[PDB]
Amino acid sequence: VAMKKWTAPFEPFQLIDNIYYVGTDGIAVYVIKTSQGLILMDTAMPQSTGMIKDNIAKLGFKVADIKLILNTHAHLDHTGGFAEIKKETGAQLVAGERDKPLLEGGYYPGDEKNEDLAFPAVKVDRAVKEGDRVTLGDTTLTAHATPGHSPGCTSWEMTVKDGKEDREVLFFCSGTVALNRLVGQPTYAGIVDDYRATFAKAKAMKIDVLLGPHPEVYGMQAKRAEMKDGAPNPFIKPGELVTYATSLSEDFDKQLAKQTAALE
Ligand SMILES: [Zn+2]
Ligand SMILES: [Zn+2]
Ligand SMILES: [Zn+2]
Repeated sequence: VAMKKWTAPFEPFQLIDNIYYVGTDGIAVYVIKTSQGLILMDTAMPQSTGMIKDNIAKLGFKVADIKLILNTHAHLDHTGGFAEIKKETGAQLVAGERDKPLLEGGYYPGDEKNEDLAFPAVKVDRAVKEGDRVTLGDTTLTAHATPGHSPGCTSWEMTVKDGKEDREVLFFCSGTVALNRLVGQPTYAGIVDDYRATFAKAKAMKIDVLLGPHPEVYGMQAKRAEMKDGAPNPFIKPGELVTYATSLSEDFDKQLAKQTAALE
């Protein structure tokens, strides 16, 4: 999948207000335009960095203007371009504190010898905790600790305009089980409790626009196809995070049961 949908092209676009989609057909990456430079939200696979840089350019944004790189979570499909872009731009990397060891080592937790899941190691300039505010110029994002998919998985909240009114955006960090081990030798200590706390947290947030590190988190392609001038922004769907977190919780139960049965 990493060399299929995850590397397939998608045309960059203005998603809402100062948030621009610059990812691929299978990995979501965002530029947030501020009055004092750009924030880059995530990157893609290590081999896709040039592609992401080209997408930023298609919008007329300058890679050189990136001041901050923020991470949702520290897996190679989101961190693959951090070392390269950080060195090129002098940007600072901001990430959840418990993902710092993963970022700085370039490894998958609980599977550290797996070179196919490695990525170029990168230093974290600011390690964030719940409620920390990251500001560049006119723009502030708030960190929310939503661990499970990774130990330092961070969901980022910010306010945008839709016409004259405020709308709340969440870059949800991911809540899938994916490659993680939940029992036996869990991927990290306390993983199960983290996931279940995160589903509850997500369902309690008041979020107008759900975003995520893969477009399938929020059905990006269907919304993009419906978008046009003089029609409501299809990315505004305030009920979506509750619905999505409910689906994630149901799949989590299925995987926990499957992995528990496999222990025998
Ligand atoms: Zn991941
Ligand atoms: Zn991912
Ligand atoms: Zn929070």
